[PDB]
This record gives sequence, C-alpha cells and structure tokens, in this order.
Amino acid sequence: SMSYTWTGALITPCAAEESKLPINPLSNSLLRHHNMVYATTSRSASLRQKKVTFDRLQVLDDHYRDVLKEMKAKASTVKAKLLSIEEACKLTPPHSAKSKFGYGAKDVRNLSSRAVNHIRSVWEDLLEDTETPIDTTIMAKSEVFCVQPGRKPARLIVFPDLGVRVCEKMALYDVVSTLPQAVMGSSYGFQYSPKQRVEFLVNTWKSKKCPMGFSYDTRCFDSTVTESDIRVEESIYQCCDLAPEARQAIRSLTERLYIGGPLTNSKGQNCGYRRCRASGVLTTSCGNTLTCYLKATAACRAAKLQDCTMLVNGDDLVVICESAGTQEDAAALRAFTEAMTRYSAPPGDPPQPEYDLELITSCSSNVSVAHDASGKRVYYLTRDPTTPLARAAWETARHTPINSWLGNIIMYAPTLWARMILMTHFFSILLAQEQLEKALDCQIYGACYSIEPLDLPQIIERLHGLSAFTLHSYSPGEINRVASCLRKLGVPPLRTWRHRARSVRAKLLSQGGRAATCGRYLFNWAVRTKLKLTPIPAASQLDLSGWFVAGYSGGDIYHS
Ligand SMILES: O=c1ncn(Cc2c(F)cc(F)cc2F)c2ccc(Oc3cccc(-c4nc5ncccc5o4)c3C(F)(F)F)cc12
Ligand SMILES: [Mg+2]
Ligand SMILES: [Mg+2]
Repeated sequence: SMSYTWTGALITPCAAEESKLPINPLSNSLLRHHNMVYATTSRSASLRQKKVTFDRLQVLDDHYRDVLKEMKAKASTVKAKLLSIEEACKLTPPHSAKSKFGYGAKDVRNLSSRAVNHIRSVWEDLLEDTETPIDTTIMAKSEVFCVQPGRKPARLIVFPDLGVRVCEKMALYDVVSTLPQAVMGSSYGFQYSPKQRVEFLVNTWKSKKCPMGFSYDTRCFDSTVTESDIRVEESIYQCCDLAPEARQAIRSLTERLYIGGPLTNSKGQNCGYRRCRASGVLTTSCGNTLTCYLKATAACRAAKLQDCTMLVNGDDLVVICESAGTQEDAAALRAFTEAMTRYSAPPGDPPQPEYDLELITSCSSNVSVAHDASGKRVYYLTRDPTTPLARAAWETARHTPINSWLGNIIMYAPTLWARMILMTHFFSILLAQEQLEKALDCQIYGACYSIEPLDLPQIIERLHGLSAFTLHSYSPGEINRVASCLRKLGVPPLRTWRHRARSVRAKLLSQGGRAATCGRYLFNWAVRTKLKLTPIPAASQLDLSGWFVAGYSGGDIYHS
C-alpha cells in the first residue's frame, strides 16, 4: 500500500519559525560562518513528503519466518507490568505538547484531576473500541544542520494526543523497556553507554578470524515499515505475560494508531493518511529496532554472510561478520541489500564493506583510538562535529528546551572536539552569566533528563573513566576530520581555544568546590603542569543505569 496519501492541505506551523542563525555576540565566539547554519521549517515539508511517499513492496520468505519464530520464542519469557496512571504521568515531560482537551504537560505531572480524568477516559475507550482510527498531528520538525556542497528538507513528526500518549505508556512502557533486550540480547544497541558500545564493537570485531563489517542505511526507514511489519511487531509484544487490560490496549493501539491513521495539520485540517510507522509514538524505537533486527538477521542467512553479529539502534544498523574474501564479501553484501529490499527495507546509500573498524559509521558515530596518561591505547566513541557544533551555536543564540550541547559533552566527553570546543565554550558562558548552578535538560537516547552542569566531572568519570580527562595523541584520521570541520565552520584556531580554556579553568579553580573540580579535570589539557587526577568521590556512587536501558525517540519520555 502507499506509505502516505495526501488530501492537499499543507503541513502547517503553529507559530513563526526561525530558519537563520541570529548574529549573537556569544555564538560568534564559537563559529564565524553563521550563514552556514540553518534550521528546518515547514517551508520544506512538501519536499520531504514527496520522498517519504511511495508504495511499499514486501516479500517474506522462510528465513524471515524462521527468525521471527526465534524472536517470539525469546519474548515468551517476558512478563511486562501495567503502569498506573501516576507512574505514567510522572513519565511525561514538562515541555511535552499540551492536550486538545483542556490540559497540558504540567497538569499531567501534577496529576490534575481534569487531566487524569480525561486520561482514564482514553484508556476506557482503548478497552472498548478496537477499530476507530485515532487522530494524529503532523508537523515539520525544526532541527539545526550545516549546509552542504544543498540543504536538508524538514523531517515529519506524527504524534497522538497527550491523552493517548499517557496511555501508550500505561500499557507499553514496561514492554518497550525490557522486551527488545530479551529478544536481541547483546545486539540491542540502547543497553550500552558509549563506552560499553565501543567495547562491544571492538570485542565483536576482534572475535573474527578476518573481520568485515558494514553499516546499512535504509532509505526513510519509517515509511518502509508496512502494516504487516507492525502487526508482526505486535505479535511479539503479544508473547509477553500481560494483564488483560494491557493486552487489549496493545491490540487496540496497534489497529487504531500504530499500523496507520488519519493526519491533521496544526490548523486542524485533514492532510491525509498514514500506512506506516509514526515517528511520535511510544513504540517507534522498540518497533524499528525489532523490525530492523528481524529483517537484517533474516537477510544475512539469505545472503550467505558468515557468522554475523549485529548492533541495532532503531532504524540504525551495523553488522560485523567473517570475511570470505574481498570479492565474495562484495557479492554477499549486494546479496544482503536485495534480501532487505524484498523485506521492504531498500538502502538509501548502497552499503560498502569495511575492513577497518574506524571507518564504519553507525549512529552517526565511529570508533577511534587515542592514548591516556600512561601512553596506553584507549578506544572511544566519536563522530563528525559538524552538526553537534552547528546546533551548539544555535543553542547559544536561542533559549532552547533541550540542550544538544550538554548531551553531546556527556556522550562524547573523551573526544578532542567536545573537550576543546564545547566544554570550553559553554563553561566560559555559564561561568559568565553565573549559571553554573542552574540545571538543564538534554536527551540521551531520546529520553529526557535534567542535568546539573557542575556534575559533569562525576558523570564523565563514571561513564568513561578518568582517561576521558587525559586522552591525547588522537588518531590522524580523527585529527584530520576535526580540523576540516573546525575550518569549514570558521571555528577559532587551537591556540585561541587553549587560551580561552586556560582562562576559564583559572576562573573555575578560584570558585572552589564542584567548580574547582570542573576546572581541575575538564580543562587539565590546557595547562603545561598537568595535575594528578584521582577518582572523584561523588562519581563512586552514581546510578547512571536508567540512562542506558532502551530507546525513546518520539516516545515523549522524561526520566526525573
Ligand atoms: O592528538 C592530539 N593530542 C593532544 N592535543 C592536546 C589537546 C587534548 F589532548 C585535548 C583537548 F581537549 C584539547 C587539546 F588541545 C591535541 C591538540 C590538537 C590536535 O589536532 C590539531 C592539530 C593542529 C591543528 C588543529 C586545528 N586545525 C584547525 N582549523 C581551524 C580551527 C581550529 C583548528 O585546529 C587540530 C584539531 F582541529 F584540534 F584537531 C591533536 C591533539
Ligand atoms: Mg545498561
Ligand atoms: Mg533513514
């Protein structure tokens, strides 16, 4: 069937939308080529629509069937619980989109009876109506990027009302947080912290006689997802021991929301129909990871690829296997892609086989190596700084709900670019406005957390280890990439950053306390007379477990 059907009404904005980067006195310290930075607007929706709209083609075979059964067998072991309305309400973010029934995020978290009552209403309805298609809203997502030798058309977000959203949680939150793990095991990409991820890639890599890996990029994965896939996906959820209420809710949500439904623009007009995965629902992450793993695993048997391990993060997939020879690999890879095409997961960019782990890119990230205080090789997760930086610049000029910079510093703490640019820049600014104390929000795996800037040392040490503060002698490849990017966006030279860092470091050490701890560890790279960095007390006792459990992009999740 057609992934989408349009009535003609436009994808409309609910407020004015900024697209250019504001010439701000602060952002300018970061990068000078500000016209290279942009934000997507509904003004490009049409372009994105033409791409995400097409007729899916799917042919399932015995391999596909075999893997599904293997997957169902494992899910059979799961027993998912039903969340109460309070638990579900506590999971709602404060910024989350208000309901069209007289209540907003804040009311939900406060358990305001007007809200909680309508919520119960939607739930009762999910227990009685097993057919009626639930309304969704379509919007153009506003994200920051850096131009390219053109521009990226906005991405479309389809999401149900806050009411239906607190319910999805009530019936599927426990499921999407545990099932993927039970089914895919070591392959479930969201259970890892960046370091546990690198360790997993490296370990998997070194376990092959002659390794070979490749990343597979599906063309607009979300729309490749068919009704069949969605039902199959639910068939798995159904293997869980579930309270009657939840089993019904899942059955209904599957037929009324997940498999497809009507579309409405911000102006309340009928835009069309969706017969594929909605980005803004709770099951997107889990659903896509399971679906991708299913097809990919089944595809490897089809393409005769030998002993292949996989790491899946939603629509993002990377695969490592035993090389059978240069030409044979290129053969099987193509054989793979076709299998996936039949499964309705054609590639955006044809996949190319890699024989060096540093060249494989998954989750926009690659694995690279540097050295610690003692000169020991250290492996860490990195990526291209372009978008991170561009967004960092934008988040400097405008007040913004989520701070991609904070999250990026956390996830990429050991990288050269995060430590030299981001850490310096933001502390330099925070320190100024005396904001070092204020807590900020950011997202890790789509989930939303509230982080205190002054706890970055503990956090970083816990998730990465002390070496995150002393890595040096990065790879020439990471060095080249970083440089090119920094040069492209007009970022100040290394020296300007070393100076700026030496400065903020001093201003931090004087403040004493956590501030001193920040200056001491975070900026140890700037001073000639390095200090001895010892394990930070607070780090010793931190529960960063909930941080790396599952994915929740578009899931409307907030962990307090
Ligand atoms: O391997 C290293 N080992 C240690 N240090 C020191 C160091 C560090 F251990 C951590 C940190 F947090 C900052 C920092 F200093 C390096 C510092 C810079 C570098 O790479 C270079 C070298 C020369 C120029 C540029 C360079 N080209 C540029 N072009 C435009 C703007 C800025 C630029 O900087 C770069 C860089 F873009 F950083 F990758 C490599 C290393
Ligand atoms: Mg974990
Ligand atoms: Mg895609």
